[PDB]
Amino acid sequence: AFEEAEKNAPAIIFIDELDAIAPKREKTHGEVERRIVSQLLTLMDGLKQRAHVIVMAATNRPNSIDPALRRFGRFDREVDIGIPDATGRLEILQIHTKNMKLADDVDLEQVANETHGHVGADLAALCSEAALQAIRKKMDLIDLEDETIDAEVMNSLAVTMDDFRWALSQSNPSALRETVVEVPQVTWEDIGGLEDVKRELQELVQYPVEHPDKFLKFGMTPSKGVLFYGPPGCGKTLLAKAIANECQANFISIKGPELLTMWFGESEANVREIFDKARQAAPCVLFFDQLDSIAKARGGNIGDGGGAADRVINQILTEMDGMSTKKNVFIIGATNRPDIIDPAILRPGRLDQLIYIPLPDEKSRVAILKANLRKSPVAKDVDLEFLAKMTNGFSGADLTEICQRACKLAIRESIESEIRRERERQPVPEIRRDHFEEAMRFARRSVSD
Amino acid sequence: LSTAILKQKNRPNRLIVDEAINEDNSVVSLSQPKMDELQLFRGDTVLLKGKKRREAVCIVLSDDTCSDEKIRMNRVVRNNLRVRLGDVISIQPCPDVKYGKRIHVLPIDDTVEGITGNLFEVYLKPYFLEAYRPIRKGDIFLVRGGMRAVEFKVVETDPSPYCIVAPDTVIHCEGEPIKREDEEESLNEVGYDDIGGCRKQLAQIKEMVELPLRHPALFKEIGVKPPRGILLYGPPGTGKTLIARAVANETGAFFFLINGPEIMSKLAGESESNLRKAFEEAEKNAPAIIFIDELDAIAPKREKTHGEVERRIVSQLLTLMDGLKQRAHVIVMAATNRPNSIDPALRRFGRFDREVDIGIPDATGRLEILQIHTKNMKLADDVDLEQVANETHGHVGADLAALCSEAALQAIRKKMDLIDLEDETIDAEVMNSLAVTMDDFRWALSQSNPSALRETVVEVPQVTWEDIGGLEDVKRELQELVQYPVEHPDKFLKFGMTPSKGVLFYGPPGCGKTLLAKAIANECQANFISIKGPELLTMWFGESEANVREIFDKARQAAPCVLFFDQLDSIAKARGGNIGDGGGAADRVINQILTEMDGMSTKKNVFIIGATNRPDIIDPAILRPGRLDQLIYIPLPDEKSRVAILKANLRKSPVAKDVDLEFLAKMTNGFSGADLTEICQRACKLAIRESIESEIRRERERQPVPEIRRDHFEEAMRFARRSVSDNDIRKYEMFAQTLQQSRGFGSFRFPS
Amino acid sequence: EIGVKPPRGILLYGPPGTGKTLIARAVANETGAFFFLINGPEIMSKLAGESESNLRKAFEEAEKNAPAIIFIDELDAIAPKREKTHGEVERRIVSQLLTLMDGLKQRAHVIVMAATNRPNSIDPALRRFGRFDREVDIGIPDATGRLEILQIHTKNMKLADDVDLEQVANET
Amino acid sequence: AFEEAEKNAPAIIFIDELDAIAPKREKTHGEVERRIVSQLLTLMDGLKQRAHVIVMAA
Ligand SMILES: Nc1ncnc2c1ncn2[C@@H]1O[C@H](COP(=O)(O)OP(=O)(O)OP(=O)(O)O)[C@@H](O)[C@H]1O
Ligand SMILES: Nc1ncnc2c1ncn2[C@@H]1O[C@H](COP(=O)(O)OP(=O)(O)OP(=O)(O)O)[C@@H](O)[C@H]1O
Ligand SMILES: Nc1ncnc2c1ncn2[C@@H]1O[C@H](COP(=O)(O)OP(=O)(O)OP(=O)(O)O)[C@@H](O)[C@H]1O
Ligand SMILES: Nc1ncnc2c1ncn2[C@@H]1O[C@H](COP(=O)(O)OP(=O)(O)O)[C@@H](O)[C@H]1O
Ligand SMILES: [Mg+2]
Ligand SMILES: [Mg+2]
Ligand SMILES: [Mg+2]
Repeated sequence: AFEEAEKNAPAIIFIDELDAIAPKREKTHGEVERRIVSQLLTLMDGLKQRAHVIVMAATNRPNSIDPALRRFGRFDREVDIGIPDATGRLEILQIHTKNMKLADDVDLEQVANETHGHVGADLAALCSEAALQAIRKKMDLIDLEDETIDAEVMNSLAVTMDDFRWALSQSNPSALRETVVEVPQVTWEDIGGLEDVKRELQELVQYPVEHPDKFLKFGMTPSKGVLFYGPPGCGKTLLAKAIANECQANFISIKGPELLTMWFGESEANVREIFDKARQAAPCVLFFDQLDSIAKARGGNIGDGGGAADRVINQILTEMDGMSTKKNVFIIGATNRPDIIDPAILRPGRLDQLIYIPLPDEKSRVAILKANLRKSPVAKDVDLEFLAKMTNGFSGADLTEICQRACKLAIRESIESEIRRERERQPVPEIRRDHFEEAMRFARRSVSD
Repeated sequence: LSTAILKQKNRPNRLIVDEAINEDNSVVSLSQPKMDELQLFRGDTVLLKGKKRREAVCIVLSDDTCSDEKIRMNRVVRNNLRVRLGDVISIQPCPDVKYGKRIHVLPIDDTVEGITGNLFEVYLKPYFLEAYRPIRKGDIFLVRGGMRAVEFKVVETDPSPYCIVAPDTVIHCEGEPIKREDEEESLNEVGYDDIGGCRKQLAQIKEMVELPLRHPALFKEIGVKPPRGILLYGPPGTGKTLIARAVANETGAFFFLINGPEIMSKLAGESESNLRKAFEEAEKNAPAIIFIDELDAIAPKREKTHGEVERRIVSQLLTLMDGLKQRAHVIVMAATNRPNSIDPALRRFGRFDREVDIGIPDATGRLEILQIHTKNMKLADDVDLEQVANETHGHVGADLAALCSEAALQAIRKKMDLIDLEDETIDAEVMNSLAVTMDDFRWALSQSNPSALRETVVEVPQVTWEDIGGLEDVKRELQELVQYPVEHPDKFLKFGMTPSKGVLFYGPPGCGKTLLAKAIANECQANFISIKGPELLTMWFGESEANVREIFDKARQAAPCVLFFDQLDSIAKARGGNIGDGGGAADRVINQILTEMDGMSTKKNVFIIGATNRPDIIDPAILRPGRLDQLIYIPLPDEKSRVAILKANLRKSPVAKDVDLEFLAKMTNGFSGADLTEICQRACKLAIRESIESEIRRERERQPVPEIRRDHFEEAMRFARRSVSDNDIRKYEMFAQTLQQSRGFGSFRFPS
Repeated sequence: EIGVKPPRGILLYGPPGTGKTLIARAVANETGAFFFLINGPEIMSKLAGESESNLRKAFEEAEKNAPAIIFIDELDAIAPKREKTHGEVERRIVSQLLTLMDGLKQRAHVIVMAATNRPNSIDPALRRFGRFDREVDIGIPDATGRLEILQIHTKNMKLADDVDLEQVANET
Repeated sequence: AFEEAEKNAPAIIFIDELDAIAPKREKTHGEVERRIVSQLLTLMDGLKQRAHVIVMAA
């Protein structure tokens, strides 16, 4: 290959998937692979003397390459093809939409702004999905078992902004296909109370991404971490669900102990990969449910899993300190017992913002009851204000249990009624006071003094 | 719009298959108005489209009895088109058909036997004399005559593929007879109609696979290229390979099948060479479809792979699917159980740009699967497939196929007595009487169990609701806990509230917490997983939380599923209480459960039930509503419950009528359920000892006790003891006292 | 006539010495079909792709001589769970077994048998319908079963009239 | 080893440190050890073929 390049000069050699034939020689068990790496080093050394030959290489694992291949004279120049910003996304969309016939309705600027973590392959997939949605819209007129398509259908075929909106709804970056989870649809209106907490959350995410330069002008850096601590059932996870749906950023949700692995070095690699995954999709929200599982006080016991429990938290601190400035990764940790959280996790520069989600007061409990019953048919005589004052120490989940218990009693009454109606052959339009009254007697308080 | 590609269309060509009273193999019958709408003259040559890319040519006939929207066609043409009664076919006139110069035909081997005379002269010559019968390549037809009827298959047509068998055409039956097994296998091919419960997934796959091939001008007009990579993932047995076979059988494109491990080779660079050769052969025959079954076998993460050969294979696949030289009209499909094990670079636009989740079907989906699997099966009139679909809850298509096979085998077992295995042949009357009844399906349901659940299966001792005495409110709540969300999901949507799926049992030992769990495993119509406390814990740094993650994922696939944690206080204790718990492994298990019961994921019909002797040590987060929101206290039985417990234990036992169970409950005050059972078991032992002594005495003279009497119960009562002390009761009552005192307000009443 | 395809996968599980291998040998002897015996560790090799090639060779030998019966003894060692196994070769062996037993090309006339002591150690995808649909539990015999086992093992031995095998069966 | 012993029949197969070579499959986590144990079980089952060789272990 190198000789053919030298014979026809000037020449370009493109080695695609370089890491396939350029692993680290120390890590390589095979003899042929090591001989190939050494041959590549020799070929590059002779290439420096060779006339007008350029070697280009592409790889998505630059760290896997042998370090000697990245010295001076061998691949000395490295170009980072990163994730595009809004204007780059607009350019990619314009490139991929030039051959596609679009209606005047479509606005590529909105689509460019709404795809936060896309790399360009994701944008091409979005365009293809929008065109396929248009074809689906015409699939009512034209069916698959047809000999030909009418020319009127061909002329009427076009891609509108609605198809692009559908594609955006289905759109997700390919980086985050491993981390995607099915999150319930939770609007900010589903959360009752916590009005000040909602305002703090929206400003802590929107301001750093929307207006970076003002922080530079005022000589201050935005906080990159928020800790949710409070009694169980008061809405720490529910706030994360609302952010995942309503906040205009990518979301990565992490179950606490899912990162840890029995194999040596795998637990720290998973932490390193998950932070790198969020950085590729910035602005991204990295959420740790039950943070005390991974972020626990070091030195709790000698009999650790080979010390791996203490290494993972060290890797987390290393990852948080590495990321800063233009990278926009908000790390949100929800902890149920914040006292067992390791203090280094809460120090300035790492999750320094601490938000307390308390037991709802009387006014909040009215909002919680209204939010749970917003979609539910309830009798007007039911006084939710009265329930709030009698449910003195009830949490958000305690109040939701009351509503669910009242629903079940209403369901129970209707079922015995439909059984009775079938019997006389051979009701319960809404939840009433008595259903709430009987449900209130089973009600308990879960958070104690 | 998602399933629009599936939706059928009513057209002048589109009519329904119906039987032919007298039409023979080479003609079809149509109503006169339908022919007039199509403007076809009687006797004209027509081309009939069939499923799995099959075609047949016939002579159209006008009959009054034929339905306007139907074709009267016999069994032969139906077997030619691989259709059945009630199926939709399209009819199109054959343009520029010409008489065949020469036609080559090969009869079936099972038919040619027993016929000493020449096949051609006896059958083909009169069948094709002055008839001008049209034939197509690969068609099979029946000619009556001789000792045995002989079926002929037209291997070759000249001119291909439409030709008319005129008397001048030379017909020769020389050659290898066609195997019966080959014809049977060709008839029993998987199509898109053999997949049920995956309607949206089938629509997607058809959009990527069939739509670009059928109407390439559409994508050319709209100026985009369709997706070229499909990844099918799901739990085992959901039908990914079945969809692959259906796509292979029903596509006009060239299909290349790659199995995962078969790529590997001992020689260096030969596995990459195999991948390159497969892709090059696919490109040579474009348009083409490549299926890589078990993709996770040869496509792991390169960052996590130790072997160099595996990483080089993944890199070769990456280059072939999206490299400097782009694919030319090649579709690449793959099926995997674990999509997350696939290399991330393989999951993006240009390489498997669409991921299709073949998930667990719902009740209607599994009803569709049962209808698919029972079409060839002979069923009685009492068989109700809707009921069977309702009983199966976490079953996938493989499980339903297993259920149907078990039902048929049970029918064969019922007819085992009449037949003899040593006998060479079975009686014809037994063959005719053979039919699967609803009883066989009920027995198969009894033996049925979802395949995902075969590790987590335990032998329950078959406890009925009537085996438990007292606890009437708890029985009613537990029955409504599972029945309401699964049998009445419409009621919950009407009130717009999520069902409660958590129950905790706590109380003194021996009062019925495990007995209630046994009853649920038998009586409730849902899947059941029984977990001992410390069985999930493992020495390794990750398995302890991984086992918790796996068991909840297993319950989500089998929903509605009841997840019973016996001795919950072992698994879920207070976090941070004790140091030296395997380096915090015990606390991490608790944190894992917290996310599984309530976290950043949608809720399924998984009902977590826990029984604990010590609820004071259980983590408060575990008891939070949304995780075991209903705490049910199971106390020591009162006097009314104690007669019920005594009656339940002695229900199947012969007891003298003079024994007064009312007095036994009056005397015992602090006895638990296990204490009352111990009194009855002691009475049996004394009765057994008495009977043994009677027969031993009866034997000595050579060289009784028909029922348990009062003197047995009186002697058994002097050894009786009260297992739960008054000190222990106060601890359980205190927990109940605190919960009741927590709410306050006494009895809640609305004003006015 | 009943219109179903008979099951073609059998898994025998039980404590060691229960008689799984003996039952396999008896089935081999008295069935009158091609019998191919596979032992778990024997298929496996160090060279890449050799274990899978051995599996294909065995299954295609059975396919050539259809109807055929394949017995895989000690299935637990050959096929551990792929999620819990770190090595690539074991995972590819399990995947090859899955593909051979149930794939896009079905096997019509071949029945596959397997024996293991720990059924839960098997990869779950093997235990579904179509690969190992029925799991037969060879368990510890009762008094009459061990009586007839004693009669089987005592048919060649010279026994005096003093010997009573029912008592011996009751003692064990 | 078993093949050479059977060729040199009659012979005695002696396996020093049997415990290291063949531990409990459930107890051991390493795949290779249970692999060796299963192979050893198969070899012993096949040994009783009138090969006149007796296997012994320390
Ligand atoms: N302010 C609120 N408004 C509406 N619903 C609420 C509110 N607070 C709690 N809930 C409801 O109660 C439950 C709270 O569960 P959530 O996951 O939010 O708890 P958490 O505060 O994160 O606690 P945990 O430590 O137990 O995980 C949910 O069912 C939620 O719908
Ligand atoms: N949706 C379905 N409709 C009809 N039959 C189905 C369906 N799903 C599964 N089956 C049947 O159950 C079996 C499924 O086997 P198949 O090879 O398709 O499974 P799979 O999902 O590819 O499994 P694995 O992940 O182990 O490879 C076949 O017998 C098939 O006929
Ligand atoms: N309500 C009851 N009706 C009938 N039998 C009962 C009842 N409660 C307990 N028993 C008897 O108690 C014995 C087993 O009790 P069970 O296993 O249900 O106790 P448990 O509450 O789970 O206690 P433990 O804390 O000891 O596990 C059986 O003999 C059963 O018949
Ligand atoms: N059910 C049985 N009936 C008669 N003999 C048996 C039975 N089970 C085991 N054996 C005896 O055990 C020996 C074979 O055991 P084997 O089946 O190889 O054990 P495993 O099932 O662990 O492979 C034979 O010599 C046979 O005599
Ligand atoms: Mg939470
Ligand atoms: Mg498959
Ligand atoms: Mg118990």
